Amino acid sequence: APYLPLASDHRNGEVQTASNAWLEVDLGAFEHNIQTLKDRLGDKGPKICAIMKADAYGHGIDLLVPSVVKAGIPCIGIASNEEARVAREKGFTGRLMRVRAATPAEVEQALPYKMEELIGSLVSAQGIADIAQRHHTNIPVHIALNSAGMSRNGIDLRLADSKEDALAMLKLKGITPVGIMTHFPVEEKEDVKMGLAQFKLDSQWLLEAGKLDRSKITIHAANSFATLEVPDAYFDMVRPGGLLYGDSIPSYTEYKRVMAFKTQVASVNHYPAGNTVGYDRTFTLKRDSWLANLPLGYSDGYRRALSNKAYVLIQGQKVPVVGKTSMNTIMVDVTDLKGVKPGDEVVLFGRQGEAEVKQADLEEYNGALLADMYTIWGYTNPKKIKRSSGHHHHHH
Amino acid sequence: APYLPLASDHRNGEVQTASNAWLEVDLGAFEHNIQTLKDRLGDKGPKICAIMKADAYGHGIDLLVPSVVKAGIPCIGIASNEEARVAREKGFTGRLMRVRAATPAEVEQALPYKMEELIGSLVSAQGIADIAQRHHTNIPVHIALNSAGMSRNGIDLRLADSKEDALAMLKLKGITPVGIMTHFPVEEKEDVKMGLAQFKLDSQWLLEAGKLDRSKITIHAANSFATLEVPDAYFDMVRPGGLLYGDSIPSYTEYKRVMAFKTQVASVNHYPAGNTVGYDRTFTLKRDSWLANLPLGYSDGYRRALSNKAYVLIQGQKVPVVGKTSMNTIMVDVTDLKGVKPGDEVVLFGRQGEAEVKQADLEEYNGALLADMYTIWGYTNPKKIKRSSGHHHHHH
Ligand SMILES: *Cc1c(COP(=O)(O)O)cnc(C)c1O
Ligand SMILES: *Cc1c(COP(=O)(O)O)cnc(C)c1O
Ligand SMILES: [Cl-]
Ligand SMILES: [Cl-]
Ligand SMILES: [Cl-]
Ligand SMILES: [Cl-]
Ligand SMILES: [Cl-]
Ligand SMILES: [Cl-]
Ligand SMILES: [Cl-]
Ligand SMILES: [Cl-]
Ligand SMILES: [Cl-]
Ligand SMILES: [Cl-]
Ligand SMILES: [Cl-]
Ligand SMILES: [Cl-]
Ligand SMILES: [Cl-]
Ligand SMILES: [Cl-]
Ligand SMILES: [Cl-]
Ligand SMILES: [Cl-]
Ligand SMILES: [Cl-]
Ligand SMILES: [Cl-]
Ligand SMILES: [Cl-]
Ligand SMILES: [Cl-]
Ligand SMILES: [Cl-]
Ligand SMILES: [Cl-]
Ligand SMILES: [Cl-]
Ligand code: NI
Repeated sequence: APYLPLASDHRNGEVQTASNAWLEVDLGAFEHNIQTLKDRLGDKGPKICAIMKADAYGHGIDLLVPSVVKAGIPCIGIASNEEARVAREKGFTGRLMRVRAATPAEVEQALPYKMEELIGSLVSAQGIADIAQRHHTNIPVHIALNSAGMSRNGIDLRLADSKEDALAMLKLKGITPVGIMTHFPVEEKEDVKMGLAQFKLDSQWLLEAGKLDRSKITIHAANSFATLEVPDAYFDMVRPGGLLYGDSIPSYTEYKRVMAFKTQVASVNHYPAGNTVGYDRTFTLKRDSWLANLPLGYSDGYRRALSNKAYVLIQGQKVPVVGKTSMNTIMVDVTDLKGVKPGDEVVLFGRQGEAEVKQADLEEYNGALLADMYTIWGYTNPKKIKRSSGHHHHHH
Repeated sequence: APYLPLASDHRNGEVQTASNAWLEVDLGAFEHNIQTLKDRLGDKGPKICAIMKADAYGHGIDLLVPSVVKAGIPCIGIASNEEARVAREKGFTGRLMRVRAATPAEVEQALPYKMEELIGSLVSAQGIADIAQRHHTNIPVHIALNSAGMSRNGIDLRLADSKEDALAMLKLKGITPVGIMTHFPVEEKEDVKMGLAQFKLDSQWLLEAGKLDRSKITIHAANSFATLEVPDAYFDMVRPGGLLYGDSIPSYTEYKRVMAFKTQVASVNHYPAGNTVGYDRTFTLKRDSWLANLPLGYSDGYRRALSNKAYVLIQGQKVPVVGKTSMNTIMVDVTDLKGVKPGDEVVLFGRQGEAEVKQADLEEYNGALLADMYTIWGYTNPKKIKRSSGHHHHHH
């Protein structure tokens, strides 16, 4: 996780600034998804903790937090210290909790952000307690249980020693148990229901054996999938990430895509038949071709599988990427198109005209998952607020 | 390519700041590699243009440029406007040229950096000329020729129409041809020799047909491989990249690795045999295990592709990475180690004790050259400066 912009740095989101490639962030879609989830949960439903780790799933926590604050969302889940800093700087005053285990250095240097940590081992909890004591403060903690079987951040109560450790963790000075959680490893109802049943037993035992009061403890287990498909996993709070960005169960179409990936043509070059394109001469032109040179490569997070079948949108038509991906450049065959000029907009992910590069298309390649792609896209390219560009708006 | 730190932002490179993962950048190794190349080229050898695209190959152009300045390197090759900005801010006063085609917006907004552009088509050159004319200034340009057959940024003189366009490009008001270049698509001696032979013909034709004065033109073609293996491709100037970072032909051990990839243990959790690890339960523990939780995932540039061989270094020992990679966390089996605790340093790439994470291994696991990974490592994690002085003595 990188350094994020300082409070006074407002470069990101600006549309006029030159960018070799960029993410078009649809704030409206994000705000729609939040309200859509609210309506689903109702006014008596569980509280929402917007998960915005990895710089808001590549959408930019700096750009999205204001929407979360406006919606009165009480909780935000992040991963890095920088994400916590930005969240606070952008006006979030609710519960800020880390959704992963953190290093001692991270925990100690995150104190200024008044955030809450996640613990799943005695030694870790003891280290965090030591930090709290040395800084004469209190660190709220969520107890991660391995009820669902993720075996990542959670303590496993199937081990006798782990049960003893769990109870010991609760009594450490410097930290305060304010929540109990688990996490589902499989997006399948039967599997989730299995873990859910076990989590009810585990959380009940911890509350009882640990003598914790329910009014002081937030119980939460559900991610996007469980929130939508298994409402019995609501408990006190839900932890939706993907669905907030339109990247969850596709058939729930009410949740809209928030991000689009774009670039521009740098140059259109003319090459004779027989020529090869890119490193290692892997693609051979079967005819005199005009190739559009695009100023992004695998260092910009695009087509890191150097020889994968790929298409981009120009003039609302799908045109093929040819040759291996270079570090900073890719070539596209625009021989069938006419009037392609430098500066012409290209869509790598999203809609253009009546065409669209969909998550379904990009994931056609084995091993491809969009979540990985766009977090890296986001980290390696500037972001621009969609509605700021209104060349095609119709309000007067 | 993202926004880079502002001149007044000196967070990057600092060692004490909390980082979930980080790249250790050895300035001593970098300075050593520069001097080593100088000694190879000799006193009457070609000039060096340090290629520092992609934020200096993920090493941080903000951190390395000062070394380039002190070495007196006359030329720096970059890709993005931000890279050019940082280069100038860090004290570089030499030739600053872009090694890829750029968009009209990029070219126009790069004027303050007094850099030089790359052109391979008349239409793109006319656009750049229009920009220069509007700003009542001049834009130095390097003519990219497709002599070596990369078919990326260069104009192909085997086409009669391209030859005419090339001559027209030279006479455009607002731009001045100050260089002629090509680029080798294959790291093979014969292929390079074929390309440079054709480049000699093409460059000489352009000089003659264009009636250019040789004293104002820099001819350059060679990347790291060509520079080391094919001295016939020296010409006026060479464009070494990987070589400077210790990422070139392994046999040339005189060039030292500049970067290492590290993290720390966040928690060591106890899980019983039969348990599965990570999403989709892709790994099953076949024994009672202690797993080290590391606070980085694929959003931090770590392999997401399944692997039954991937490993990291802890206590100077290879330990296997188990389960599918999550967005922000990975798990490592430290069952065979004693006393692993939070804060313990982990090597993701580099050396630890007598152990090492080999580049060839990671390239196998990811299915791509290491640069595909470490440029992303750099964009998604903080840098911490290392100094190995030296390299040098003083005895005062
Ligand atoms: C990322 C994550 C989530 C959100 O998962 P989604 O599938 O995107 O909804 C929830 N809880 C934890 C602990 C996570 O790491
Ligand atoms: C990046 C690049 C180089 C440097 O390549 P290395 O293999 O890292 O030495 C040289 N020339 C051009 C045009 C490049 O784009
Ligand atoms: Cl709510
Ligand atoms: Cl809450
Ligand atoms: Cl978990
Ligand atoms: Cl007990
Ligand atoms: Cl299902
Ligand atoms: Cl249910
Ligand atoms: Cl479905
Ligand atoms: Cl992609
Ligand atoms: Cl269109
Ligand atoms: Cl408008
Ligand atoms: Cl507008
Ligand atoms: Cl920054
Ligand atoms: Cl030199
Ligand atoms: Cl200068
Ligand atoms: Cl502009
Ligand atoms: Cl000049
Ligand atoms: Cl080229
Ligand atoms: Cl000659
Ligand atoms: Cl030779
Ligand atoms: Cl890796
Ligand atoms: Cl060691
Ligand atoms: Cl191993
Ligand atoms: Cl022991
Ligand atoms: Ni408008």
